[PDB]
Amino acid sequence: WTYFGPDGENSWSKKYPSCGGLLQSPIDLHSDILQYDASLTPLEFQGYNLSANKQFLLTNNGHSVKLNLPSDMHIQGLQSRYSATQLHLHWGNPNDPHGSEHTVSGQHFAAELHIVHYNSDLYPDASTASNKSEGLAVLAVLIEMGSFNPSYDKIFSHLQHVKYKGQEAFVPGFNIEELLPERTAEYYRYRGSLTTPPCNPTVLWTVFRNPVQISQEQLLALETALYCTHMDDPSPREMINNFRQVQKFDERLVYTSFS
Amino acid sequence: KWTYFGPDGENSWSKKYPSCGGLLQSPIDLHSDILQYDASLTPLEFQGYNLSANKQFLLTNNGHSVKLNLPSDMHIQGLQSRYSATQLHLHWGNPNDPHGSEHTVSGQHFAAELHIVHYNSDLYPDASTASNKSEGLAVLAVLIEMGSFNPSYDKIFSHLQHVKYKGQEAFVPGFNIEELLPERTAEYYRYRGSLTTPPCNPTVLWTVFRNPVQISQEQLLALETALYCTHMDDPSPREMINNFRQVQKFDERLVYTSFSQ
Ligand SMILES: NS(=O)(=O)c1cccc(C(=O)CSc2ncccn2)c1
Ligand SMILES: NS(=O)(=O)c1cccc(C(=O)CSc2ncccn2)c1
Ligand SMILES: [Zn+2]
Ligand SMILES: [Zn+2]
Repeated sequence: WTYFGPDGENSWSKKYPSCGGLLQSPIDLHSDILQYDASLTPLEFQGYNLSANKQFLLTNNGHSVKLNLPSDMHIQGLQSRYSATQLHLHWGNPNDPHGSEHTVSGQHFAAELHIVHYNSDLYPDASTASNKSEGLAVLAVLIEMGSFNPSYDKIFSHLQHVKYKGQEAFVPGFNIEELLPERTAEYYRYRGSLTTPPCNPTVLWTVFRNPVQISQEQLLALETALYCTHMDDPSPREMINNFRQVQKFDERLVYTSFS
Repeated sequence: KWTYFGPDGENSWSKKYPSCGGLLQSPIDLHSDILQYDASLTPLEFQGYNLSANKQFLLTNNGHSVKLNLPSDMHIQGLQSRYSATQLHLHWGNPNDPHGSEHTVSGQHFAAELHIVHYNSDLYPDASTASNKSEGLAVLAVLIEMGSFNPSYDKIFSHLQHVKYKGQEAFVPGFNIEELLPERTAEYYRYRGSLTTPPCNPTVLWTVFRNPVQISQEQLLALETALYCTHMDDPSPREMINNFRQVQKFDERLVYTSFSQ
């Protein structure tokens, strides 16, 4: 599967039936579908300050760049405890640097970070959790152009060692909480899916209301570093526009922690 | 069959209609990064749009939209070939989210969208043979927003409660179709794309007018609530709502504009 051409997103449903099933993400966050829920409590991020003496595997999986995260990282504030598994990014392209997955009032942001967690009270690991009830919880951070961000540079500075699919490098531990915005207590919450194949309708989404900033140069670096193909592919393809279009969202509601 | 909701909705069109997964797909979001002014883009001329009030035209609930048949003497001039009218129809949302245009502008969905469909009659016999052939189709798009009552749109809308179910027809006396067009029709977006409905043929030259028209809250609600996708006999009716396609990726391409910004 890809994001462009014949095996692009309108064809995902052929090999991956859930990509044309229920609860699909991402969506456009707009007033007609929002409802304040005063019961939603702020999340607490535990174990996110990773030891500088430990290291963490960065991988180009052919679709994005992922960081592996340890199952001792947890979020509190959902009904079950959810432990971390990986984080990754979605982005656009230099001529159109508007590649977030979720939109707000129809507007794309430059990019989007996802911090993926699985239900560790119910399930032993992420792979088992991925296609089961209540299995996954993703945190989403919207990214715009702004000031240089030292914390996102903790990922971006390694990008030239993972240029082709399958390549790996280690990244020393850093504080994952520095990737999060201001006032995390304000967010949108809804039931949805993976935004790539296999598109399992098994995800609890929390999209923070406030965006972070990365510089133009950091954004351009991310847009131009990577390839979807293996180092010996005779038809190389750049890793750009790796985001899904927003999905229909009807007779259903997104809940907000802010009124 | 195909729908806009459930197992047969738009993510699964590609399974029965392989062009829906192919190149050049519409609709799109019209936004600054992909727009460029083209000064060679001249006004279209609308000929035979003033339909005979002594003639009647067939309006049809086809299970996916409400469609008005148009005569072959109606046409657009100004493109390389003459394109002759075949039909017009609409796309809308629903009363809880009344934002069902197909094209969007700077991420803005309008309330609804009118399409006036033409075929290249210099090169081909009729619309169905023009359909899957190169530069076979041209479509005019009007973006609709909620506001003032519109007498000309009501020439169509006043029939809606008499075509509520699939297969039903009414007769509409001729009126001036140019009166469905917005102000300053010389200002438009232009690009190569596809039919927005299966079989999604990548054969459409698009013209989307810059300026929206308005219809009243009452007219928009009648459009959103009058009609069903299913036959009159159906024990389980399905409402004809949300009959618009999501915007499509549009990468390394350009939409040209006849107005400058
Ligand atoms: N963009 S996303 O966070 O919804 C996303 C898409 C696909 C996989 C993931 C994961 O974190 C791994 S869960 C998984 N991976 C492969 C196959 C099945 N599930 C996240
Ligand atoms: N929404 S649209 O203007 O792009 C559109 C949708 C569906 C059909 C049509 C036509 O009538 C073109 S002729 C045709 N109709 C159905 C199938 C194939 N060709 C136009
Ligand atoms: Zn993701
Ligand atoms: Zn149409």
